[PDB]
Amino acid sequence: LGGYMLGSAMSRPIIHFGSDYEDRYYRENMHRYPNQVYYRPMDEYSNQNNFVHDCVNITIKQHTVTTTTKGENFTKTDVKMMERVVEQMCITQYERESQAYYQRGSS
Repeated sequence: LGGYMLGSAMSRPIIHFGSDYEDRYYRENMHRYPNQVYYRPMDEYSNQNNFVHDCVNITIKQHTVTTTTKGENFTKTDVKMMERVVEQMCITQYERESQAYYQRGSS
């Protein structure tokens, strides 16, 4: 956080971990799971891999600090699903910035 941007809630991505046990666990904890991510402007060699990668670590590292002190509790299992769910959320924002970068033209 600091030199990044924040994207408001959109839609909690659907992830598949082990089986129905974990599936229903996360699905029932979506309300306690963050739906916002932190994305940064596109740099040299515009790629979705680097964009989402850097977005995942910051998003989880950010919520675990404030959200866990705002009225939540992210444990080992919480960060696990968060990693997968945030990764998808980062891709969504990737297209959001890619639409403005592609329309920006050659500047």
